[PDB]
This record gives sequence, C-alpha cells and structure tokens, in this order.
Amino acid sequence: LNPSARIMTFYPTMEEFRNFSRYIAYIESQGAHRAGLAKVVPPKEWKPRASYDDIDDLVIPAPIQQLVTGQSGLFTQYNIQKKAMTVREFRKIANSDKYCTPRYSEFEELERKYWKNLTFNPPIYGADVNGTLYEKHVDEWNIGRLRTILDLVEKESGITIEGVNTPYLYFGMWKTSFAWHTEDMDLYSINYLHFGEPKSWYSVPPEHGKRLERLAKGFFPGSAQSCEAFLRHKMTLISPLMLKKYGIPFDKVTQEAGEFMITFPYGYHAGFNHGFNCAESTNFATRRWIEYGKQAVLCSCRKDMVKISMDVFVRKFQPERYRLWKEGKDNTVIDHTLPTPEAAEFL
Ligand code: NI
Ligand SMILES: [Zn+2]
Repeated sequence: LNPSARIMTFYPTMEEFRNFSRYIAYIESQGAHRAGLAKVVPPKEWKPRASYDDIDDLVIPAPIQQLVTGQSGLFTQYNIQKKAMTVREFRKIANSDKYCTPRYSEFEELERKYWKNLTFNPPIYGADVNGTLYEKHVDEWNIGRLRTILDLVEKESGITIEGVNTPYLYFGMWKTSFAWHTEDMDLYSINYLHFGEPKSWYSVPPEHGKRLERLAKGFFPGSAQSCEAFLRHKMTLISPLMLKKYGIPFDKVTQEAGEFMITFPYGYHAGFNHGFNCAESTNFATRRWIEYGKQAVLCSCRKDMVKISMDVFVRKFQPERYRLWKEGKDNTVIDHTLPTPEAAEFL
C-alpha cells in the first residue's frame, strides 16, 4: 500500500464527507498517512461560507515580516512582529509591484524563483489570526469543531490552546513561508484554503522523519545543543535540492483554493504561498495519535510552548498500558505504516 509514500488525493461524495473522523480513517486504510500529507477535494456542492468580500473589518493583530538568512539550500527565518493591519492593507502590499507574485509559466518556474529569491524583499505574513471563516450552520469538516478525541483536552481539563484546539487564519502573499516542522505534540492538522493563490507543500514521510532531524542537527550544531527539538521553532528552511542531495525522500504538492490538506502524526512539512490567499487551520487527533503524543520530543529551550498532558488519553484508550506507562516502562515502538484502529472497518 502506497510503497513510495507518495502524497495521495481524495474525492469524497457528500455522503462520505459528513463523517470527518471516519473519512480520516478511510484515507489511512488506503495508506495516505505514509506520505505525511494528503489532499482532500470536497464535494462540488459544499461551501463553508456564502462569500468572502465582506472582509477587512477583520484585523490581523500581529503580522510578521519574514527575514530569511542563508545560502546553498539552508536558511533560517526570523519573524519580526509588525503593527496590526487590515486585510485591505495586506492585499495592497501583496499586489504592489515590489511585493506581488512574479509572472511565470509552470509551477517549476515559480518554485525556482522562490528558492532563488527567498532572502530578498521580505514579505509580510498575516499568520496566527484567531478566528474562523466558516458559517455557524456548516456541519461538514468544520475546522472550528471537528469533534475528534482531541476534544478531551478542552472538555476534560478545560484548557484551550490557540491554533491547536481552536481555528487559526493565515493571510498569505507571494513567498511567505512555513518552515520544516511537525505539529505540536506530533498531532494531525487540517488546512483549508479559503480563497486566493495556491499554497505549495513539501513533505517527508514519517518513516523518514528521523533522517531529516539528523540532517538538521548536522547543519545547525549550535541549535541542537540549545534545544532538543529546535525544528519546533519553525525557523528552519531546507530546499528540495538539499533534501535530494542528502537522500531524504520527500514529495511535493500544490493546494489550490477550495482544497483541504491533511498532515499526519510525525509528518514533517514546509512550503510557501503563491500569492494573496487565506487558509484556515487547526490540529486534531485519532487513536493512533496517542502513542505519538506520548513519544513527542518537545522544545526544551523556550517556555510556553505547547504541551498536552497525555494522562487522560492513556487511561481511557490504552487501559492495558496505563500502569506500564505511569512507571515509565512502556517501550512501544511506533510503526509509521500502521493505519489507525478505526480503519479496521475498511481493512
Ligand atoms: Ni503544520
Ligand atoms: Zn526550543
């Protein structure tokens, strides 16, 4: 099943689209999780919002200017907090001559331009805006309420973690980047591209994630010494040519307006925006995640980074291991190829 761990694309019917959790289980039955990233194109008739012109009374509280330093396919991205702005201000900069999408023919050309120009003309990214663009009425794949076991954090312990159990909006322009990372606690993510230009993604299969970590640690021994999981800083950019040179297996895919991307536990990904767009994002879980959460290597160097108590998950969903786990004896080795238990119905 998917032996090259390539990114798969799915086209559910409206009937299939109703049960979020079941559909994640299904795409894992087909091997999607091996890639680390999958694309889901929703039914033609489904839309999460009637229109998107009413936008600008929405504030971007903390836009970030992305300064990139490096050379030879290896970069560090510094995020500089700017003053709050409207979508309107963002769009104007996005579409200005200095700071709009270059003319290009094929993706491959736009990609070359990205990697050639990523240290020049620092763009602004309207990242991490708390809020949703779904209407209250929309029940299918509603990023504001996906109803997975992740809900145990909010319902059992009361804690809300912005962008993790709540929706974030991202306003992109040309050449805004997301650095190589897995999700907080090695969770799943869902990303819906509401409108605008594409977002391009790179992915490294979870079964090869340790190999990328080794590579990263090799290139930045400074950061390795100061932090157990420096990639969680979301500052490290590494080009596909670099990955290819060091034999890291990876895939690429472009997400267009109206498509969902799913990332899987321990799926390293990175990418960039083609132009003005808006994405909405959140984290979520399945039972398979539990072991990943238990085994996640967290940032040890800056505090108020995202940590979830695994206790409630182990007790409830792995009752046979709860004791072994509490006394630190567990020792389960994760098999990255195994689909989530809920997929049994389809296997
Ligand atoms: Ni991510
Ligand atoms: Zn750290």
